[PDB]
Amino acid sequence: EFQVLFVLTILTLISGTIFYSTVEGLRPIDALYFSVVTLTTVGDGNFSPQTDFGKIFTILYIFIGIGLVFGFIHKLAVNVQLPSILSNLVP
Amino acid sequence: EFQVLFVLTILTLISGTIFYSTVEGLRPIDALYFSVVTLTTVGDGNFSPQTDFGKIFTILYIFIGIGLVFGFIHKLAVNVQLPSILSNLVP
Amino acid sequence: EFQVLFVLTILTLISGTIFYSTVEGLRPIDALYFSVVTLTTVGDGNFSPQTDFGKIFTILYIFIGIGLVFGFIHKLAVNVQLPSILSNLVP
Amino acid sequence: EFQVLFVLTILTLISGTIFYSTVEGLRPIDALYFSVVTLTTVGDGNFSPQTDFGKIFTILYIFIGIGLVFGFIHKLAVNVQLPSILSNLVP
Ligand SMILES: [Cs+]
Ligand code: NA
Ligand code: NA
Repeated sequence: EFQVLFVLTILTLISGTIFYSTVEGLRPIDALYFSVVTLTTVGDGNFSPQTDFGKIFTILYIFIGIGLVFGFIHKLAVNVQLPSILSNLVP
Repeated sequence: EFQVLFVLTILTLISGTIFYSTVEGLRPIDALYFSVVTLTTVGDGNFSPQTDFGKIFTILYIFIGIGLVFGFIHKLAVNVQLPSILSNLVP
Repeated sequence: EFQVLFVLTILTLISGTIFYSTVEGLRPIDALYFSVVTLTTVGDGNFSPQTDFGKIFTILYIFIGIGLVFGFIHKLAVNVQLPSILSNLVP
Repeated sequence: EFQVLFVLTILTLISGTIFYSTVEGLRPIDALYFSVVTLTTVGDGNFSPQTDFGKIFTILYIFIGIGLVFGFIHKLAVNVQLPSILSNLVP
């Protein structure tokens, strides 16, 4: 579960990284950064896609990727750190 | 369900597209982009409504549209891609 | 319920409107706009508090107001438009 | 519970404050502000990490911290202000 969501999240971010570095000309790390802050809804106050292709892709990317990214964040917190921390809480 | 949420989301985005292209003077694609990033809470780091009418509309738009947009994203992920991916997971 | 959340949301936004117009010097409508996009997490790509008092207030404001604002958005969609739309869906 | 989430949220914000003031050179209050708006997804329309180290840290920081911060906001609203307000509601 967490493993599949992990993999699925990675592929989604790879796709965004490739798209923005190619169509929007960002350095790969910047493309990955943009993909991450966009899908987590944090957003970026400096960059917004400048091409129409980039704007359309971003719209579709958000709708398809937000669900997956938060499910991963959900399981990551509830199934990977909840107990880990909740562990020591046990005297 | 997913079909109705799909339609309802489309109409909401059409309304935003028309509003921002008219009152804020954005190109239609930019108006649609702004509507999408606003309702998904991603936001835009470049554009903010410049007119008071645009600011008031945006406030109301957010309150009325956030719920619908996320419900759609919710069902879209839980009822359209959960199984699709979860399908192959079956050996 | 929806009425109390409505009132509670209004008071929270009034407080933000007064704070930002006074300490950050925004026009009241801009102060209200900032308060709304901050508590809904949409954010603004143009304005960020410039004073330390404004930064500290914003931090506390977010933590205390996000919960209330989304609960309101939650009930507003689930208890005010779900049926309204779901109504006609009935042949 | 609320006490542990409170503590856990504080440590996460302290880590971000130290990181951004050091690597990105922000004043401590600005580093704390950035950490808060990033983890709550509000975002900042002015600042984005300028170094690759800052971009990578921010990506990891978001994934690990969003879950905790919202759980805290969740319990804070549902277990600390729900009754407090809901209290007087009792005639
Ligand atoms: Cs945002
Ligand atoms: Na958000
Ligand atoms: Na934002």
